[PDB]
Amino acid sequence: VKDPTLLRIKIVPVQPFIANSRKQLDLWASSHLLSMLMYKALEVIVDKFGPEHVIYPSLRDQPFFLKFYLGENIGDEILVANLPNKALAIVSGKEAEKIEEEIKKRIRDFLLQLYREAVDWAVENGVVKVDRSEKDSMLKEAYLKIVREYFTVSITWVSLAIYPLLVKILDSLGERKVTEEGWKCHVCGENLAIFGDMYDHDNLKSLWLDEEPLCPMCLIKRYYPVWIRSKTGQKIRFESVVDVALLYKNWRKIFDEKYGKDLVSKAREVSEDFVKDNMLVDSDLYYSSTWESGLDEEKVKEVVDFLNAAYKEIGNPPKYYAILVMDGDDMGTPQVHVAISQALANFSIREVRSVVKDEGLLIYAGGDDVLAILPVDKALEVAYKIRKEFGKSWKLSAGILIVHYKHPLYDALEKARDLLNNKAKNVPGKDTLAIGLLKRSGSYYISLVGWELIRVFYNSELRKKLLVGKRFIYHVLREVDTWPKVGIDEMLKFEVIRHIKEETKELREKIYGEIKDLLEHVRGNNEVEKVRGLFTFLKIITDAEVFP
Ligand SMILES: [Ca+2]
Ligand SMILES: [Ca+2]
Ligand SMILES: [Zn+2]
Repeated sequence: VKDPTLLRIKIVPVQPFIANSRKQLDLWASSHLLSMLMYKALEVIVDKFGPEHVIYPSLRDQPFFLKFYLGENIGDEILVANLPNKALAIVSGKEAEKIEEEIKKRIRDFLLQLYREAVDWAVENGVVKVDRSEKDSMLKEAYLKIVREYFTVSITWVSLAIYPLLVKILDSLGERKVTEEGWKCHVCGENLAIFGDMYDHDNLKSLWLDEEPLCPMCLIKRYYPVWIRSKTGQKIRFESVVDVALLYKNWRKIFDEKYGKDLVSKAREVSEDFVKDNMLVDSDLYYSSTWESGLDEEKVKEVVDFLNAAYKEIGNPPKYYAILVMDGDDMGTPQVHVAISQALANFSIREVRSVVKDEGLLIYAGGDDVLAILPVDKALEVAYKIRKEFGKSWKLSAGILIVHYKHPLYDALEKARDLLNNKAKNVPGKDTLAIGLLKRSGSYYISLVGWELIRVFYNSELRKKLLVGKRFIYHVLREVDTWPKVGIDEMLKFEVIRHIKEETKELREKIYGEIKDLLEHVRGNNEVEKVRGLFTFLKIITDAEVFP
């Protein structure tokens, strides 16, 4: 209509914006902000035409639009990032470039507004710990330039059966129109820290919240959650990975319910600086080790002892958490495009949220992609359920990295990604879950399994009987360390007999059967690889440091 023309928007950071996150809050803010940029982009198209002009993503149920456009109060549903960094729409030929420069302008202006607000906020609350009339010093054109040039917005359009050809034309010409375009800070470390020119290093570090001289973009990342709290009334329930870890078997709920106030008291009794608003200032303070180590001694001893007694009664505290990353297999005629986009939107916005919350933290769900932080006891069932919904609403691969709470976030993320792309997606036929466990010890276990293994195993008397040995797993694992000379079946039978009341005839009978079934859904070229994968999986889910 009015010279119908297909338009494509691609927003990309010139640095690994999201991937550089040093903290859970930073990851959430990264993703949320990207989705937000795309929101501003799309606001122009909606303003000029309307929501039905945007083919992908479908705006039908989009929380950012319901909240920021229509003013509906959706509450905490605003906290998930649902908008991808790529979009296409139908517009009239004449509006095209106008829309282009308007989208660019609105994104620039939005980012600059956030930078300004964020500097005010930094000075007022003293993250930058310098004098209030030195605000101007931070608006020095260098920093603004960094904020302006950080995101590349590629807008392309072509005039309008062969539609599927010109969509890829826009993919191409767009992948063209993108590429052409002191001491760097302590979070990302790609770009210059603020005051990273004028001052000298050791001196510089002391200007900052704790020894951490943010760049303008990381400054923005840090303000953004208070900004969102301003606009909405909402903030993510779990601020750090430890708050997610602690949801294992309701550990933190239970501890809170019984010993919580006492713990806050003994913590405060150590120092008023460990407590804010009648709760621990950092959740890693639920760990004895944090007191025995990190960074009055008799009061800290009192706390350590109180916690240790607590563990004896309620069980040891979970230190591990799971990163779930999922991507649709082999995914890259307008009616069917709209129907596809509506199906993807409904998967992303409704189904995924429906399974995840409140059991964990859903960071991003958009297109064929999911990113989420989960307690270790929920990861498998959540992954599985999301795959089921995807198949109801067609294949999907996932990496799951189970990791120690002290592990650097960005490295854990790079690893989860690496499980997804470099492992699961290199299986013939794909449709695979790749599970990693990285122990604090530095030891790393991987198991590649088909989605059905989770079902079959959940339904098995074997799972039940494992909560018959943990030494069993160790023994057959030491058998497939390098292969058994007698072969795989003989080895299994033997170790089963060994690790198991004539009634056991049944048990050994059944278990050996189930195992065989399970070996069906473990990925590998040969039976020994399948046994290694399956028993690595079992070692992973039986691990007592990981599952206390
Ligand atoms: Ca894909
Ligand atoms: Ca993807
Ligand atoms: Zn930075």
